[PDB]
Amino acid sequence: QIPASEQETLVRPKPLLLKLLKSVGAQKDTYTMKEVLFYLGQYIMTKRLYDEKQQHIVYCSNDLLGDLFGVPSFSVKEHRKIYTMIYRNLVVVN
Ligand SMILES: CN(C)CCCN(C)[C@H]1CCN(C(=O)c2[nH]c3cc(Cl)ccc3c2-c2c(-c3ccccc3)ncn2Cc2ccc(Cl)cc2CO)C1
Ligand SMILES: [Cl-]
Ligand SMILES: [Cl-]
Ligand SMILES: [Cl-]
Repeated sequence: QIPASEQETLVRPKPLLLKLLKSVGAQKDTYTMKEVLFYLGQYIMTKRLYDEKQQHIVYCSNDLLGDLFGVPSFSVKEHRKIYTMIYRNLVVVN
């Protein structure tokens, strides 16, 4: 869904995305997009934000993730939509 070149893009999360990443063990100040997505997956999984049955549906209206993304819920199958939301929360480095 997302070209490898884009997944490999180097980025610097803005402070609130950063603090969220670090809350699930992230150790750096910059990341590839692939790494950002990896840690956001850890966040969603460990906080159990996904629907019990249709586990690709994420509910975030009672979480800081909803504030960061600007939505109450989303589907994890929509990778471009997710990337678009994440780019509003970081600065591209390279
Ligand atoms: C409850 N289960 C269904 C969870 C299973 C979790 N998976 C083992 C991990 C494997 C790597 N994963 C993630 O990196 C991974 N990272 C994410 C970051 C965001 Cl913002 C949203 C979803 C994911 C996510 C993921 C999920 C997922 C994650 C948690 C709960 C429910 C489902 N299911 C497929 N993926 C893969 C995926 C979805 C969207 C996008 Cl843009 C990028 C990628 C990366 O391929 C999911
Ligand atoms: Cl990815
Ligand atoms: Cl990588
Ligand atoms: Cl998927």
